[PDB]
Amino acid sequence: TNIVTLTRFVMEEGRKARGTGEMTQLLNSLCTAVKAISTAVRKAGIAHLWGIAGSTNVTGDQVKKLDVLSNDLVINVLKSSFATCVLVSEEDKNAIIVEPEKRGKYVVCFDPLDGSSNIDCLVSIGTIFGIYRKNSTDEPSEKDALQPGRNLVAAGYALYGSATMLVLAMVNGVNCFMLDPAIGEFILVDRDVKIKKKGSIYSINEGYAKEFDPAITEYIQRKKFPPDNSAPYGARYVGSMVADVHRTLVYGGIFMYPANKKSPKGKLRLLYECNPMAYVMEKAGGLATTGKEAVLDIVPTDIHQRAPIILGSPEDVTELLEIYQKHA
Amino acid sequence: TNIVTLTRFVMEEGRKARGTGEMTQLLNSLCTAVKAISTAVRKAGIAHLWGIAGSTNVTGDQVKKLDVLSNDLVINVLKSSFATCVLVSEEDKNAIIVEPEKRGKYVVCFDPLDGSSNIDCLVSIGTIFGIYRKNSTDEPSEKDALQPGRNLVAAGYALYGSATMLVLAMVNGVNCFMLDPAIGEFILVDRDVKIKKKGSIYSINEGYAKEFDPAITEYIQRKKFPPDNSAPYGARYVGSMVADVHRTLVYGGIFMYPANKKSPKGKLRLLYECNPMAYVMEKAGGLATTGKEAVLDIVPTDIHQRAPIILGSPEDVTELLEIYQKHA
Amino acid sequence: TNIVTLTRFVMEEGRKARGTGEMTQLLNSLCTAVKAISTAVRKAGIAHLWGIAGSTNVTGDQVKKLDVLSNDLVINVLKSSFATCVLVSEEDKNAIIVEPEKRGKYVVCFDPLDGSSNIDCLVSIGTIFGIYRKNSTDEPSEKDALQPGRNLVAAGYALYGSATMLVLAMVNGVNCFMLDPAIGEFILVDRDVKIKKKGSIYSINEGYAKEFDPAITEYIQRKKFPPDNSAPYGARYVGSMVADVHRTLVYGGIFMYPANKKSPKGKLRLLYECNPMAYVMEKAGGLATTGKEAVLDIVPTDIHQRAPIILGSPEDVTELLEIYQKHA
Amino acid sequence: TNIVTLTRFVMEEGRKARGTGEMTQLLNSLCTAVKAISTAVRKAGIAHLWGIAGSTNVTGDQVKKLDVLSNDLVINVLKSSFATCVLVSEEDKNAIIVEPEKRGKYVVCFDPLDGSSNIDCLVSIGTIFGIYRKNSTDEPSEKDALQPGRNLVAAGYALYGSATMLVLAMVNGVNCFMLDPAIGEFILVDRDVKIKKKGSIYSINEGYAKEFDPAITEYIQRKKFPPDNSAPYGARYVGSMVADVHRTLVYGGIFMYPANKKSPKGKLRLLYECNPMAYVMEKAGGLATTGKEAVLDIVPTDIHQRAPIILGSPEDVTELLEIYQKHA
Ligand SMILES: O=P(O)(O)OC[C@H]1O[C@](O)(CO)[C@@H](O)[C@@H]1O
Ligand SMILES: O=P(O)(O)OC[C@H]1O[C@](O)(CO)[C@@H](O)[C@@H]1O
Ligand SMILES: O=P(O)(O)OC[C@H]1O[C@](O)(CO)[C@@H](O)[C@@H]1O
Ligand SMILES: O=P(O)(O)OC[C@H]1O[C@](O)(CO)[C@@H](O)[C@@H]1O
Ligand SMILES: [Zn+2]
Ligand SMILES: [Zn+2]
Ligand SMILES: [Zn+2]
Ligand SMILES: [Zn+2]
Ligand SMILES: [Zn+2]
Ligand SMILES: [Zn+2]
Ligand SMILES: [Zn+2]
Ligand SMILES: [Zn+2]
Ligand SMILES: [Zn+2]
Ligand SMILES: [Zn+2]
Ligand SMILES: [Zn+2]
Ligand SMILES: [Zn+2]
Repeated sequence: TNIVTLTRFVMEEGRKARGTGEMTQLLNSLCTAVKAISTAVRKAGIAHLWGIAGSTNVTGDQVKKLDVLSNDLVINVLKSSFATCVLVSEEDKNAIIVEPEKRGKYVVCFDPLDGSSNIDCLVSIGTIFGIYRKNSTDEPSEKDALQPGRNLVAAGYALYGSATMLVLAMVNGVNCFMLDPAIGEFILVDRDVKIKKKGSIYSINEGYAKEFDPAITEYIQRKKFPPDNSAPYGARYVGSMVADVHRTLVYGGIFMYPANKKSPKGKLRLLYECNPMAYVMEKAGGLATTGKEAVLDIVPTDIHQRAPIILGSPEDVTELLEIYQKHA
Repeated sequence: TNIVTLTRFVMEEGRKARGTGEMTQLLNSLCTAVKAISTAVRKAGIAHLWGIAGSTNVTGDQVKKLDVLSNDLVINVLKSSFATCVLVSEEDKNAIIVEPEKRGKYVVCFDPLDGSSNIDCLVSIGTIFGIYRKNSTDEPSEKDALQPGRNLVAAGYALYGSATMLVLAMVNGVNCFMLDPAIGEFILVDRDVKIKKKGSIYSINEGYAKEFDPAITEYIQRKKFPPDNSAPYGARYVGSMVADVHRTLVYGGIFMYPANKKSPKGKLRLLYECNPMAYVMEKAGGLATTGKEAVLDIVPTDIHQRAPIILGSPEDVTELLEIYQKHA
Repeated sequence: TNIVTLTRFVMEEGRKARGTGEMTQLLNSLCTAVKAISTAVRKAGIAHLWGIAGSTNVTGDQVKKLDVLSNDLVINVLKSSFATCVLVSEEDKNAIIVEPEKRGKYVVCFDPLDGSSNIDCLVSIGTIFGIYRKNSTDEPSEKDALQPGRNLVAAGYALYGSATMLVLAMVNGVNCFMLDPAIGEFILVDRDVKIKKKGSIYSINEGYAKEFDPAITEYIQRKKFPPDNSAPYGARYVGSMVADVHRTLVYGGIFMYPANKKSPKGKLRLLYECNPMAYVMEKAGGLATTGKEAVLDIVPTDIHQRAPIILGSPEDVTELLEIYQKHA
Repeated sequence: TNIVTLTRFVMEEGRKARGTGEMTQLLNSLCTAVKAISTAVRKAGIAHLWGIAGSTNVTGDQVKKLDVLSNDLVINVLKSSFATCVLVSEEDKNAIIVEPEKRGKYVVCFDPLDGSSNIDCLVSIGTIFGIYRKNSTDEPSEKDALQPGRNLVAAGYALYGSATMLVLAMVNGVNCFMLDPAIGEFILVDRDVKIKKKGSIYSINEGYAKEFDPAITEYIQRKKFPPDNSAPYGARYVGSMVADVHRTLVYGGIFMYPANKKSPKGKLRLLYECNPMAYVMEKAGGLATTGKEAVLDIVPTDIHQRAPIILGSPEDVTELLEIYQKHA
């Protein structure tokens, strides 16, 4: 009878600061979009939402039907929030500038639907976002989305798994909210989340062993064959960045999508995939790197820019960095 | 307005045979239990269902809270179906014999909740079952559950992923039904499913490389480094047998949980995990083996017996068998 | 964890009899249709289901959109149940004969949607049904629907109120099941319901005072001005037969829709409105009359036949009959 | 994909004014409470929420279980909205003053659960509220709730009928939003509602005929026996102020709960029942009177004060006033 919704939670924090409150609006409208996607996904096969949309995004991805629905849902809700000015979506060629009448001081980068390969086999998928505060007075433009992750004021992701979860990270920390299907409210379930210092799980697509670099290769062998005769790490790779990362967060361990010989900048997109997760990861006492630099310190040059990403437990991520260092 | 529920579907088939119909009852009651688990899982964090139950099953697993709830749900519904006589659950030491008043001619083996390691990180989990028809007139006993998988008249699994799915395989084939949250009915979504002849995905926990046997080791290297200069298979390992298998079914490919140097009989349990999946896999044109024999031809000696299991696309599974043959 | 669904309940009873079980199928399929209507009604305004269908039924009613959807839903589910042979709907001119391949021994009369006037103002509405067992071997025809209510083997109604309820009456009694929105199962909530001997509520449309007959007129005055200086009955008239009747059942009292000077046979339809309610009412220790004969003893001559109906608490209904007797 | 939620709608209006926005917060938090009540009511029988709470409110009502749950839900959500300072509930003896830390400029009067007599028979029930803006700087107190209805800045009610509806009236008009069970969002369904000039339905409890006054008595006879030989009005009385009023709004007509010889001030409570409805009614082109004065012009003297109330279509309400005038 005393529901601790994400809305009550956020205001509860932003109360002290006493801002315009358009963030609470922003997140509220984001939650609405997140609930409709969750509901659409929960019945995609029956609703006939499986298949392709018949188009290709800048990243060359084959646009799916749930990419469109989720992209629209999110774009519309953000525009109607009267809290955003510039929007960047993986599904949109250029930055979406918000019409003057509904402009807000926030710039949001988002991956409408993450885990494309797992939509048809009911494997966990989600929505990733990053929120920057327009750091200028110039007329709103794509340039406002080209900020380093360190500039995020908030970020997180919606996880449509066996249960729908909204993980939200801000300046002071990370919190997980679970969508109560009954009343459609994200209830707090994990307060001030902290990833452990060291895990026992490594996740990466090992189908790319031939293209892996010396560092990645050694770290993996090290995971399978520990030098100190300790138990080898277990392995897990769902295939949806959102699902594996989230598991990293609550179970500890490491997630990797490094670059190979075919891709200098890895595969995941910096703006809407890496930075959000890097932000979340850091606000939970974790680390997120490319192998040679902190993902959040990268200054973008392209809204659809890619970047290698190694994240998770401090000690695990450091061990890999130490190896990249030895190989450099 | 002309809903094609699993119930209408099953009767639609069993109509010709004209049996007692206790199977339709069996599946109906199984669907009820499957909906409550799905609903409980959808709110496990908010409902406080996360954690351990404080006990250990015969397999040595650390019993979780959702194991108990789901175990009870399924046990009660099966007893009330007036269609079962002997029940085997991974969570029960011995076979549950159904009281005379509610006895039926069916023997059901089930894994109340599969994917234990993925419950707390919202990763796909499910329920696996196998249904045998009591092949005798002797007084019902555990012996009735010790039949080879080839004797299954039906089997399948409930998949609590981003959407709840019920995959059902019977003598004539496999069909997927999706749970419409609106009216709580499993609607047909994939009719007469057939796994493809060859996939491009291999799933197995590679954290056990040191314990892998020569055959497994070679197959994997072969997947990463193709001898014919073809593209390497992608990798995926969710961590819940139900999720990976189901993906194998609709995407094609191969799933493996072989034996190592520590486990002669692998890890998955024959009665409620392997046979069901082996049945499903075969009814879809696929294969399921231990590395040296068809999983369905194994005659059990213990209701909690383990067995190695390699399943999926015909050509992929054969290639591995050919290797096991070369190494023998 | 030990859900007492209507399905478990019905089998629980019909177990003793040991019939073909097509009744449990019948009710199961009826429950599916009842859940979709409930779900459609719950979002009729948002779904755009409000309005007219553009047609007139035999009774001259202006067919609504939810009449069609609900009519189809029910007709299809009954046909797919393999348990019915002749179907009578208020929305269908003639009796629907079930194609041989899906025929069953049951004849079902139903009011797809009751309370037409209350659909647009969100007032309680529902579905009424009566089930007769084909009492012959002749080729199925409309004649099989022209039986007296005393021949009902089961009957009841779905009530889409602030909660969706399914009231089911059979030879041994009445029971109320409530639709759990979570898992879409009608759970038992009121076992073996018995209406009280005398209520303190009278329900009837008093807008027809000018057309009321001497008996109705006197009974009403008597309700407002008690001869024994006792408290006057309270008044309640929702406007949907299903809602008022159901309230009569659990609160006691009396419901009336007598004939006037304009209608010799009242307004409600005998086959799908009066008999079901009369059956329910009697199985709960109540009474249902026309003012001069028991509604259940009327032998129909037309499937869309009307009949006056006074029902509810024994003593209240008797008092009115005594008045009709004095006026005759 | 472009959902028109109540939240988007309200901001859409309040945008021009450019206020603190605590109203949008107020309504948001009110919507959360409204969804949980709706969900609790939808399963009250199964949840065991039927019965009494074991207590009596100031009005002498026998407190029900859903009164408590709904009262708490609403009280907590309003306190957590950081938008209210003084709260008045029918279930609370005195005005609830909001602790300084969470104070807002709004005073809210509410009927946590309206239609007490119809909870157990699944008849439509709801939640009524009125929102006043603290018109002073004095320290918050009960005096702030003793304002005339004309001072309302907003008001409305939640209707838990066959569908859950939220009717919201503000300075510029009335709008109906329907709760989409799928995503838990109140979607706009009836924009700028206007009650018709004259209806053909009268609603009142005629069980109180003996206690009715000369005016009420004549109006009713006039409704049953039209002086101009026109068709008599139909009659409808659900028994829950919220349900009948709402029907008046969309169907036109008249609703009455006048005073009798036993009650000089009728029965409904001025603060949380009459004023809200009177406000709604007026903002829709309708009228709301006591029989001798506009309900909204009454200056309260007691937060649990009662007042007679006649509302609905202009011409119908005027006709009754003309009669009260002739009898005075
Ligand atoms: O199949 P691959 O190359 O391992 O890519 C998997 C990655 O693809 C993504 O869908 C990004 O496109 C991520 O969600 C996931 O981590
Ligand atoms: O962590 P591991 O050893 O790879 O085990 C994973 C397997 O465990 C199980 O939960 C069985 O206990 C399966 O669902 C899953 O495939
Ligand atoms: O408006 P009237 O004449 O009172 O009719 C009300 C009756 O109409 C019905 O809708 C039947 O058509 C019943 O549900 C209800 O009892
Ligand atoms: O039974 P009565 O005296 O007609 O009272 C009905 C009224 O009671 C209320 O519940 C108020 O207590 C209203 O919702 C309804 O209009
Ligand atoms: Zn993509
Ligand atoms: Zn995407
Ligand atoms: Zn992505
Ligand atoms: Zn286990
Ligand atoms: Zn298990
Ligand atoms: Zn398992
Ligand atoms: Zn009709
Ligand atoms: Zn009808
Ligand atoms: Zn009807
Ligand atoms: Zn009360
Ligand atoms: Zn109340
Ligand atoms: Zn009230």
